[PDB]
Amino acid sequence: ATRHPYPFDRAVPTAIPPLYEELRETERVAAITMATGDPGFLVTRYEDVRFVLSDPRFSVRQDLPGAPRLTEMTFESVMTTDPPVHTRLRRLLSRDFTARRIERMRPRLEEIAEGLLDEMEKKGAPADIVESLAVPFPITVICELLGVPMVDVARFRGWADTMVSLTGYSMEDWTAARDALESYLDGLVAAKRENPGSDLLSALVATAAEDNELTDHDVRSLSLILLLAGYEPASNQLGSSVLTLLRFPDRLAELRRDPGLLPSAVEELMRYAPAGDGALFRVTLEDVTIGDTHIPANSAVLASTQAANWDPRRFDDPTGLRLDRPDNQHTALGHGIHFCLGAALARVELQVAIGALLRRFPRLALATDESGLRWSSPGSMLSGFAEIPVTW
Ligand code: HEM
Repeated sequence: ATRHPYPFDRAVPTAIPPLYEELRETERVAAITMATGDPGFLVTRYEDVRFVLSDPRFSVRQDLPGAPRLTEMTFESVMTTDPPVHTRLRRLLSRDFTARRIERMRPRLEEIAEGLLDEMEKKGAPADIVESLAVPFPITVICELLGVPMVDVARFRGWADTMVSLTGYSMEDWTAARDALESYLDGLVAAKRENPGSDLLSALVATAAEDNELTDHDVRSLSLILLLAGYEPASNQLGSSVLTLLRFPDRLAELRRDPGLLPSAVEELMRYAPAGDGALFRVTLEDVTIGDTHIPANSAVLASTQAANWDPRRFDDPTGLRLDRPDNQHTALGHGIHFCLGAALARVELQVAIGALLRRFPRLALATDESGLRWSSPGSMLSGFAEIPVTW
């Protein structure tokens, strides 16, 4: 079997990279060469993707000695570790992120989304869904939640867009963004201790004051990951989901005439449209066998949620769009102990923004032809479209 260059490319910007599907149909565990040159393995089938993401012999750590590297661009993510430390940090954050807790945020989220739609109507059609909605909505939600002041949202956006671009920026430019953001965050931690607010970063800081094993540096790392993860995938997801509905107008119509379909339609939209083309990264802590493939300890094993969510072994007519698809346990939010901390938040965000968008614009339509669309970051873990021009 050949060794394939990773990451993979899209042919047509609206469909996931075809090599994912080719491998999924032909090779249970594929051989790859990552962007650093190091060799890795790749699973694409639904059951294998779940397995790799959940099994305790697979580490999320990217700092294991002698282990192959996905990238050379790294940042310290205290939460991106294995247990028992991971479990402690999870226990630290997870109460604030249940469905019940997030549900309290729904009315505020409605206000934010309604305002952004108001702005859209004020500049008139056509509008770019990305800049008008997909970016400001989750970036505002996550900044308010964590306690970042509105006046620093633009700078944060710059740093964040830089850090999640695993390609297209040099070491120096990338590292500058990383250091700028961390430094900003140490400053914010400071300010939050100095003058507490009703936000989450305050509570974290207060907690750290009383716990000498929970450093300000830890809180900084947590806030960093919460900002990146809280803004980027959601931003990509909201736009691609909107685009997807516009590409399936009968489904769009169905959804506008029955808002009860909104929660399940959001799950399907995450299954159909990935927030990026990067496969999730693991490293083996011991020897593991998957089928005929014997994977030695300290090997890189990548798991494609994109391929898995289109796996016809698990989903009927996977290239189709079913708003109330039964048994829709897609992998877009991960699986196991690292399952997305912001699952409920992402769900509510998507439901609110899409529902509002649809209420406002009963004749919403793509202002362009699909052939005009472009895929923004082919070499990065996360990616959306350059623009999504709409009219109403
Ligand atoms: C407000 C929105 C979000 C927040 C606050 C958030 C936060 C986080 C955090 C902190 C983690 C690390 C969890 C851990 O290691 O224990 C995580 C994991 C993850 N998130 Fe989210 N996230 C958000 C939205 C999204 C969206 C929209 C997607 C995809 C469409 C997504 C996909 C994932 C996946 C796949 C993982 C697992 C990573 C892995 O298994 O290696 N997240 N999220």
